[PDB]
Amino acid sequence: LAPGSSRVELFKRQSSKVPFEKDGKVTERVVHSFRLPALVNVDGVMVAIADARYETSFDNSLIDTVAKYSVDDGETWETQIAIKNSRASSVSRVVDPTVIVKGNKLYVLVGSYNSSRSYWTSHGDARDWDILLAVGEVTKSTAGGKITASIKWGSPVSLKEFFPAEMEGMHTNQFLGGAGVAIVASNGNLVYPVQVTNKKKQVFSKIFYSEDEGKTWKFGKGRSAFGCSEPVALEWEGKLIINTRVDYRRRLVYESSDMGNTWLEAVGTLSRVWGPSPKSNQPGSQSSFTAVTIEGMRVMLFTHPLNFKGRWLRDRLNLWLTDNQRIYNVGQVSIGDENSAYSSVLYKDDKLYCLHEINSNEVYSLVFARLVGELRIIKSVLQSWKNWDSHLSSICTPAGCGPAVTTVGLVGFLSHSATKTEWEDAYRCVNASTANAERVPNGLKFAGVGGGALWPVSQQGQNQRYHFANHAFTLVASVTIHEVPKGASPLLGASLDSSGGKKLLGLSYDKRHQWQPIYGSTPVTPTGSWEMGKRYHVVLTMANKIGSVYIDGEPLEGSGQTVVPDERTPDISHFYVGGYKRSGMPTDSRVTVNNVLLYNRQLNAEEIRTLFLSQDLIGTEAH
Repeated sequence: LAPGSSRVELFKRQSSKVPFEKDGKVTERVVHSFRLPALVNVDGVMVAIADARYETSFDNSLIDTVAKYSVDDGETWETQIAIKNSRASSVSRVVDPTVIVKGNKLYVLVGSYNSSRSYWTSHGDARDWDILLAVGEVTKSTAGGKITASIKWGSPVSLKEFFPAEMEGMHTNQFLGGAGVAIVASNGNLVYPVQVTNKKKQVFSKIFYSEDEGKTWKFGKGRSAFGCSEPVALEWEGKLIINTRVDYRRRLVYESSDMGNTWLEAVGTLSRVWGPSPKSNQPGSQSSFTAVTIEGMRVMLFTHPLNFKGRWLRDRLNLWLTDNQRIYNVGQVSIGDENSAYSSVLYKDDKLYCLHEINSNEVYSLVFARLVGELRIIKSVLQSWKNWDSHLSSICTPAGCGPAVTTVGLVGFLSHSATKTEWEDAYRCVNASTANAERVPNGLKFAGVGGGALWPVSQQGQNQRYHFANHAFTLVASVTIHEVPKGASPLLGASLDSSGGKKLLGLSYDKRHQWQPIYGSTPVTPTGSWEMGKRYHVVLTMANKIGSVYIDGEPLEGSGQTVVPDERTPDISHFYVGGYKRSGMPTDSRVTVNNVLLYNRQLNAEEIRTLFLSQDLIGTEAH
């Protein structure tokens, strides 16, 4: 896998022992399977928490929450049971442990079940359920000139009294934490994104929070859509971002500014980006999702398995990095085609770790991995993002200096760098494939039937980083036409289908030196005037279902038309640039395109004007 990276099997299936306490008697007991990793740092001490499934990996069986902890970066560990189940039957269990760290405290939330042999979402009642919180006090000692840590786990307290029988209509049944690692909000509040059931057995996600160090708890009034389980949240720019599991569908992502009273789906950034399997028709997964600062830049790390094998095997655990704008594939963290569903990612002392499941034949260990390679790659990307943003923002624009070029919401940028078959994204996330292209300064020159560049949108397949363009985007480019065309020919646009035939929004040019702006499926009215050899600034925007086409900073006459019927959400196949990149399409666009920019919002009038005025200053060629 990742060069320089290494792992150990820390929680070793059928091997590792835990202190199994029953009736006042403690015994070192071999554990069949460990799942549900949550990896954290408490004041310098690493803490690994998980399910110890004593006798089988079957979800409804004997389970205690285990913790291992280390003061030496995961080279040695102490082992305890952080929370024990009721001991009521052979299938008594505390489950889906969700962890928050505040100061020296470990807040661990778990469901508690006594005797049921069926999975919790299937319960018609709450007779077998409780919801418990345990607190672990971590203290460190230097006696003897060594660092020794210790964790005192308090007795669990039931938080059931805080569950209302009714929510916004519905009657509630049960709730659990979303597993893995939750957060302290900046305002000090403990926040657990939770999964809840109603008496219809629908499942949904909410915010469960405490303003008093967890002595009392409250629920936000809002909620994800039905079907969202195992929510994971982070705080970004004042808002909670709740990334959810949806079985057999794309991951839905929500933002909330008021502790869960309102939830808005994040359609312009991360919702619908991650598919649970190549066809997005398989069970989903728990995911690690954290906000961190690496080399001075606030970012987000997210893991999810690709699940090529399908059903619940969940092979090929993947790690992603995003600044809420660009989304990059760090790569496969797990090894080969091993099954590896649940993960927890920890960044501690400028070192990156991942605690994760490996599954062979329904027997589960957790490996503890040092992500040396991944971090290195993460730091490279971050540096390219920071550098191109800096480059753009430092340009003195034609007034001293006019307004700065905007990088807010800048997602991709195709400029100088290219190879024979791709035009490279300067932000290193998504490239455009090319045909009949000759490199030129800061761009490409295209010729012949089949020419162009294709920048994939739904074509990205499983993971669709540019899913926001279905809701809002600005695509920008400098174009130069070298030959009058035989008939209308394409320059730039967003295609609803694979050929480029059905267009959401686009710009063509025709034999009579007129432009042909395309608004959805509307009939086309040719307008304006163009000259060969002259370089033009083109801007296409779409927001709130309306598309506009600008040339040289001014809207084409007739722009600002509806491009999306109101019944549906677009499913853009790709953006086409400088032809269709389709042999099947008869057109021959002979043109040069430089400096293509893609934003996840509609730029405003000034921002558009600034870009037109700085055409010749944005190129990457020189830096």
